[PDB]
Amino acid sequence: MDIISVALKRHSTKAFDASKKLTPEQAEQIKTLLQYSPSSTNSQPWHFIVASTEEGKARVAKSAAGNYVANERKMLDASHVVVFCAKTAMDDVWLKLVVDQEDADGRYATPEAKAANDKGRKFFADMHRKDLHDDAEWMAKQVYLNVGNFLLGVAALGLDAVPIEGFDAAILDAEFGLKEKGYTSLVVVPVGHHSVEDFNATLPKSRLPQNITLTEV
Amino acid sequence: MDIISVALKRHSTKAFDASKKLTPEQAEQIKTLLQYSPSSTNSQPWHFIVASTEEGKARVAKSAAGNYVANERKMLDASHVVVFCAKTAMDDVWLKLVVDQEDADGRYATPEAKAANDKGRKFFADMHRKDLHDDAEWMAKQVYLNVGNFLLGVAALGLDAVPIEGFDAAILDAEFGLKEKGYTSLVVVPVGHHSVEDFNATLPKSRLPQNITLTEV
Ligand SMILES: Cc1cc2nc3c(=O)[nH]c(=O)nc-3n(C[C@H](O)[C@H](O)[C@H](O)COP(=O)(O)O)c2cc1C
Ligand SMILES: Cc1cc2nc3c(=O)[nH]c(=O)nc-3n(C[C@H](O)[C@H](O)[C@H](O)COP(=O)(O)O)c2cc1C
Repeated sequence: MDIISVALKRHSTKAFDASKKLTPEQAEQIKTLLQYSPSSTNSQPWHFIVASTEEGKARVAKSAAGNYVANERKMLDASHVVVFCAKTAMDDVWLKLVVDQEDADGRYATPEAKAANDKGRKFFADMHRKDLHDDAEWMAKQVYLNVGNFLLGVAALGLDAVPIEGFDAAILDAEFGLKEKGYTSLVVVPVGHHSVEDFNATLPKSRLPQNITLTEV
Repeated sequence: MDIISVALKRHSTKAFDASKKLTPEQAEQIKTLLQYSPSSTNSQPWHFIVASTEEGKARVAKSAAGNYVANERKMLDASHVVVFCAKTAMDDVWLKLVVDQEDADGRYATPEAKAANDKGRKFFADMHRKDLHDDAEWMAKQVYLNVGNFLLGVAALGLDAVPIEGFDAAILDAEFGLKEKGYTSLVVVPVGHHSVEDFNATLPKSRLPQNITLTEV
């Protein structure tokens, strides 16, 4: 089926079949999607935790215990659980890693082109770090864009998923020592195959009409 | 084209062929993708401007005149230009439109299920607009998730696109009267077909290795 079929038919999975696992092929495919997301200035201001062990999933699921138990079971029963993390600050060392990797990949003909690109990336980075002091929000936005890309990609692979904001980020950060590493957890996405308990697999999709949300000019 | 091939072969178009237009089918398909993006609590806190006339695109392109000239040319040369807008405040009238639509689309068996889901959505909204005072940032994150969905989607339709943060949002908001309508422009995505001047169509994609960005547990 075409990508519009995928967009109309994917859903937020509310219950996962704990017997059904990604193939080793699908495990590699979902990591490719995470890696190859676009981002502003190719800043890639992100870390992914991909929990596939029973222990790893249980460690992520701690973030949902008590106040978010419906979300806790999705993290325990899915095959693979992705934690989307943003960097907590945009530093020149990260931007150097990115330009060096672009240089390794051969995107710069001359040291002058490499310098020009670094200069331009820094201009955008400084609008956030220095002028607006919103660089943490700007990086977080790029991570959400990756989630958007990710949810559509895993649906087109024929996999079930659910994006989760209902979790305790302080608990999840502490569990994986993310603050010390320069990251903060934003979104958790369990990936797998829905079970018969997934009420949402058969509910109609609901969106506002285009005559409310979309202007043509 | 499997979706991993789409993810690995899509690119940020640096120049559009102004003679190559979306087909009528494609023009409807890109609007479906905008509408059916997921969002936290199905909040859909967004407006889209789709500019396809010369006059409409020129009005968008004013936001990039002067200090973003490359971006200006992309907006003038693409077939269709999408302005992604966030709501500036999460109000109870928008939450009522959303739950009334979910009710009209058949997601609720009883008035009780509807009130229950309305109160659940209000708990989340209130965390942002009452506790954290970050509903503007929260809604802007949902719009960036829509953008991530959209860029992979249009690539799967065989269309070229580039996401643009390099514009003046104050000029664009003024040009369409967005502030008074309760919205702000976040990202501009020209859609169409790349030209011969698109140097980025023949460069390999560059991303940080998984051994930096990705921990398996
Ligand atoms: C939020 C966002 C804003 C962007 N803004 C611009 C822009 O103003 N101009 C531009 O030429 N490219 C822009 N890009 C494209 C990025 O530089 C590009 O996504 C990144 O280098 C990765 O390359 P790819 O998209 O070709 O995979 C933007 C990308 C994102 C995700
Ligand atoms: C950013 C984000 C966070 C979400 N958090 C949760 C969550 O904590 N629990 C949950 O069951 N669903 C969650 N969802 C799923 C949304 O309710 C869902 O995307 C929305 O109702 C649209 O329905 P669909 O995803 O089935 O198309 C989240 C979705 C988004 C986009």
